[PDB]
Amino acid sequence: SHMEQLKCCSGILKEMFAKKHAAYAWPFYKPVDVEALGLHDYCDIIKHPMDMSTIKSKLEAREYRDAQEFGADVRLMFSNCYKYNPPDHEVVAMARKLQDVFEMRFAKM
Ligand SMILES: Cc1[nH]c(-c2cc(NS(C)(=O)=O)ccc2Oc2ccccc2)c2c1C(=O)CCC2
Repeated sequence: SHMEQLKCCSGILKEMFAKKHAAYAWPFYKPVDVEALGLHDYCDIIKHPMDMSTIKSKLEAREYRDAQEFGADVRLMFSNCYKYNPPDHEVVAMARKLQDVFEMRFAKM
């Protein structure tokens, strides 16, 4: 059942948004604000920006064919972060902590 699969995907995303993970998850809640952050090269380096709010909208709208399409967007959000930033960046360590939460829940769904 794909209704079942996406209920699980919604629960995973809702947990990623929960207070327990907020110390490291907050930079991923919304699209990267390139203008406010002065990252004028970001839209040239990152061809497909992704964030948790965009993913939530797609889940609500039922735009993912399966859990695999949901997973690929979550992993695109993390890969954009690892691609754009130096490996020692504070945001990369935050992306890794959030990805630890996602990979465990997603594998056990
Ligand atoms: C280069 C970069 N900076 C930000 C960032 C986004 C916001 N708020 S926002 C969502 O844009 O509304 C605020 C501050 C930010 O910088 C940080 C965040 C934490 C630690 C150090 C710098 C992100 C980012 C990414 O690569 C992806 C994830 C978010």
